[PDB]
Formats: sequence, C-alpha cells, structure tokens
Amino acid sequence: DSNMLLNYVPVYVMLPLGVVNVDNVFEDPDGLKEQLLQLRAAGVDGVMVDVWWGIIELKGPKQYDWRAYRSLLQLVQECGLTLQAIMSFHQCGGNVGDIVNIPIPQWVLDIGESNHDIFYTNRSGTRNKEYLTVGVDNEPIFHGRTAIEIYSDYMKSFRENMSDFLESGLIIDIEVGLGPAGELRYPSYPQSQGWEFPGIGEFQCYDKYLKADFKAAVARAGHPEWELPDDAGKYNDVPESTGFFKSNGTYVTEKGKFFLTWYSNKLLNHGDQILDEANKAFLGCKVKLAIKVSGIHWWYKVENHAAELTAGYYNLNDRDGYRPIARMLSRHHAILNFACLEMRDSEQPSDAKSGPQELVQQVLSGGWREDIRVAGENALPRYDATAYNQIILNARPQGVNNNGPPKLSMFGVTYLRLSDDLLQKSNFNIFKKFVLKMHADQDYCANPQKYNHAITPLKPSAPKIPIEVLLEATKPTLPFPWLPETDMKVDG
Ligand SMILES: OC[C@H]1O[C@H](O[C@H]2[C@H](O)[C@@H](O)[C@H](O)O[C@@H]2CO)[C@H](O)[C@@H](O)[C@@H]1O
Ligand SMILES: OC[C@H]1O[C@H](O)[C@H](O)[C@@H](O)[C@@H]1O
Repeated sequence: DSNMLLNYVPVYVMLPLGVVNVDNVFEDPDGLKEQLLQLRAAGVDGVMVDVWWGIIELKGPKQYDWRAYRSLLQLVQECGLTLQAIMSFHQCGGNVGDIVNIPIPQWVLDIGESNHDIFYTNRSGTRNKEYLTVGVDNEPIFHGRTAIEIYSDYMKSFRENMSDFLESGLIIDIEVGLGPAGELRYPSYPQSQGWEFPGIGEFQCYDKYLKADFKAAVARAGHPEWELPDDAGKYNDVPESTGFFKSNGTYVTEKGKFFLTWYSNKLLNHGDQILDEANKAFLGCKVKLAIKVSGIHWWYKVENHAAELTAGYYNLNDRDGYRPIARMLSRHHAILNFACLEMRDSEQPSDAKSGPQELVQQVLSGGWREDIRVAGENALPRYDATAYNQIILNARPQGVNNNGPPKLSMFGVTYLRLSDDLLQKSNFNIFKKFVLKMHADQDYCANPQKYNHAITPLKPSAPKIPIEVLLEATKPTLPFPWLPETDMKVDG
C-alpha cells in the first residue's frame, strides 16, 4: 500500500452550475449536502466550483457579496471535501453544457454599451459579451480601473473574506479564470454565433484595442500595411476552403506567421499578467494557483491546426504552442489544467481530423518537460468505463510504480460534472471504481501530505521571463512515451 499511495492521483468533482444562483442565493443546500456526502463516501477528494464574478460583484464596483459562497464553502467543509475555487471572470450560458445564464456584472455590460470594444470581436464585427478582451487588460476604462485591476481586487477580496477557509486548508487551489469558460483562450468557437464542431473557428482580435495593438506591432516590424487576417473564412469552414489555412496558405507567409505569433503572445502575456495579481492576492496562503487550457483537438491532425490557431494556441507540427504556456506558468508555480483527458481519437468523426490523445500527450509532456504540475478535466460528460480508463491512462501514462512514486503522473483530475445521472446506481458504481483506480487501489487518503501533495504557503512569483525565452519553448520535443492502455482499468 505504501508505494501504491505514492501513485495516488486525487479526484475532484465539479459542482452543478448555478449552485449559487444569479441572485447570489445558495438555492438548495440540503439537496447539495446529500450529493456531497455521497461523494465523500465514494472517496472523492474534493470539488470544484465557479465563483462567478457576475454574481459576486453585481451591485457595482467593489461591491462584493460573499455570503452565499461562504455558506457553500461551509457546507463543503462540513462534508469533508476540499475545494478548487475558480475565479470565474466569464459568462455562463453560451458554451457547451451551460444550463444556466450568468453574465458578467451588469455595470460592466453598461460600459460595454458605450464602448463595444471591451468585448472580443470577430471580423464581421460581432461582439461576444462572455469575457473582456485582453485588449482592455490595462485600459483604465472601468470607472477608473483596468480589467486586470478588477480581477486583482476580486481575488484579494476573495482571499480576505474567505481567510478562515483558506487558513483551515479547505481550498487546495485557485483556478484563475483567463477567458471564455474560464480558459486561457479566445472565444473562437462560439455556439452563440452559430459555430458547430468541427468548424475551424474564427480569429477574435478585431476589437479596436487589439487591432491598434496589431497595427502598431506590424509597423514596428517594418510592415505597417499589414492587416489582420481577411482570408481565414468563417466559423464552420474547413481549413482547405480558406486562403489562410490552405496548403502554402497565408498562415505560413511572413505576414501570417507574424500575426499568429502576435495573436498567441497576447494570451501568454494575458495569463502571465493576471497570474502576477493572483500570486499577490494569495501570497502566503496554503493554496496552489492553476489555469485552464482548452483542448482544441479538431484539426490537430492536419498541418494547419486551424482550430488551435484561431483559439490562440499557435501550435503546429514544427512549433510547440503549449510548452510556452507551461514555461510561463513555472514562474508562478502554477498548475496547467488541461481538458480532453477522457477522449480517444476513434470517438471523433474522421472529417474532424481530431487528435485528442496526441494533444493530451503533447500538453502533459510539455508541462512535465518544463517541470510544472499538470492536472486536467474530461471535456464532455462521460459515465462509461472507456472514458474513465482513458482518464486513468493519462493520469499515469506509464502506469503504477510498485517501487515508489511514478515517474509521470498528473497532479489531479477534476470530473465534469456532479449531476443526478452520476449518482445513479450503475454510473456511480463505475465512478467509484474510477476513483479507486485513480487512487492506485488505495482507500481515500484525507491527508495529501501522505501522497506528496503537501500544501505550503504560496510563494511570490519568480522573476519575469522574457517573451524570447518563453518562445524558446516552441522548440518541438518528443512526448514522453504513453502506454496503449492503463494498468489500472476500472474493471479487469
Ligand atoms: O464549471 C467549470 C466550467 O465548466 C464549463 O466549461 C468547461 C467545458 O464545459 C469543458 O468542455 C472544458 O474542457 O473545460 C471548461 C472549463 O472547466 C463552463 O462552460 C464554464 O463556464 C465553467 O467555468
Ligand atoms: O463546444 C466545444 C466542444 O465541441 C465538441 O464537443 C468537442 O468534442 C469538445 O472537445 C469541445 O470542447
């Protein structure tokens, strides 16, 4: 058991969307309690929850109401579960699975009415109101504050008002929301605008701030006449139908490469700058910082990787678009939370040129190569053994080490999502086996220190890493070898 415990990978479960409604009311504590108690008995280590900005700071600037969430955290603590708190600076409602509508603060939306450019904008000019464009990160246009200061003040307020829960070790990590669905990405595949899998998506850098940023950048590059992509097609196009993504297309020209570098760099800096504020806000707290990276697996199997590119991940067969993110996270001692841990290529339609298995291997490998912790989540609801086995495989790519800790292991997996369906007899029985196998056949272990997941005070961010150094991580590397199947299947 001893050596097996060092192979233990913690399992968390996402709480239902809207547990705290838009009116900032913890609607059904009794119902939730019964569910959490079932998770506790099942061996689950903790749960994850969105701490919605649009709910908390709804009244106005710096008018936070943490009461309902304090009641939620209190219940979670009573149920013997830890918590992964997401600083959700995005809207719930327009992405897959969003069954509740929670917009960002109305007072922010009011400003957006006078300044439509605070929203990510596509070439056609459609404004996406689910998140504030990186373009206004440092624009003091929100009643004197910049978007990043809003995020900073929010996290500081969270840290002080939840000081008791933090001190007791209830919160294991702060998932810093960095864009749509809390992920560090552009809203390139908006269901709200008609996008449907596996559309290549669209670049979202047309708001006046980003556009001006781009124009200034190209001018300094000696090409002031360069314009943003105008041949990348539309949301539901396929790569070959566009002049930008077709073979020998614009994406490989000097202009295209410059744009893609600029576009993706905006995300790297966005995450770096906001994480700077997160390290400040939670300095000294016994919690770890983490960010979420979306798994854009469609088109991964074609040389243009169109969907990843429009999403802001400049990843190609000869350019690693994720390792730079991992390197950026290292200075913050932050965790890279990646999705698609449950997917297998065979489950995707052939016309999508989907490579979730390879993508996961690349991202996790890059994280470990950069010596950072990598965690993850299943992208879509799954209750089957096939899904759990794939997650367990990714959790320990080279299996269990009976002689000690595994060389490779994810830092944790958060399951989407707690629901009535999950708790049904058969589904829950399979889930319990999933938890057991993730735990390397060991019983639930209340003290993380036992499996080398000790919680220590968050330290200050290490020195800033120059963009040039961050981009050195674009150098392609071989992924770590993966077993074809886990050695710890939920069944046989
Ligand atoms: O509650 C967490 C977030 O869940 C959804 O976003 C998921 C998305 O469903 C999944 O496919 C992807 O892999 O991860 C994201 C983030 O966990 C909601 O759409 C978000 O609003 C929530 O914050
Ligand atoms: O809506 C976005 C989702 O579209 C599809 O379901 C993809 O399979 C999934 O990976 C992605 O997150």
